[PDB]
Amino acid sequence: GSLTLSPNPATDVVTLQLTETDEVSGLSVLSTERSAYEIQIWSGMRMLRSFRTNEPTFQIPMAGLPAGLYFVRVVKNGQTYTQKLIKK
Ligand SMILES: [Cl-]
Repeated sequence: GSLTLSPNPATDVVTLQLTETDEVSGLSVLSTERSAYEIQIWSGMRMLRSFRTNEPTFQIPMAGLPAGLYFVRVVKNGQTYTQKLIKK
């Protein structure tokens, strides 16, 4: 499993992509499994907002959040992926 956030740095909308790494080719697949997951937006060791979706591609609204250092965390089937995200 892989997490990609675009663009970098974050504007009002961050596109999150959760692709499956194909076990044969090693290429990134946009899977039709569409399993539910949770996206958490963290800053200063506080979970500020969360979103729940089945879409591997999701636009995160960062509206209302000030400029600074954030962490985006995906919780999917027990597995977590966390990435530093700078909001300008
Ligand atoms: Cl944090």
